[PDB]
Amino acid sequence: GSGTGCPPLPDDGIVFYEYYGYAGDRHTVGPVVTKDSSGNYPSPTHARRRCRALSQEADPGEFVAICYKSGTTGESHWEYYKNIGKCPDP
Repeated sequence: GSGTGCPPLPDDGIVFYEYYGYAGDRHTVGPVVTKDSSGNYPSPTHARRRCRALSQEADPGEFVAICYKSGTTGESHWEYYKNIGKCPDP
């Protein structure tokens, strides 16, 4: 890849992320995007995180980071939000 940009968001065994098409409205499930880190596709994408230790139905999916393609550099990156919460380890 060597393009970084907006990666598919890897699985780390604690959480996972999903890619949604942000369309002028939050929390809205848009069309799913394709390609991986060896693709580097920039999208104003919303990631939903769930804790593997927690059941999918327990979490209503909360967004912890957003992606945005930069008009100046042309690259895309994930933005970490402040005041984030924590889920139980076990």
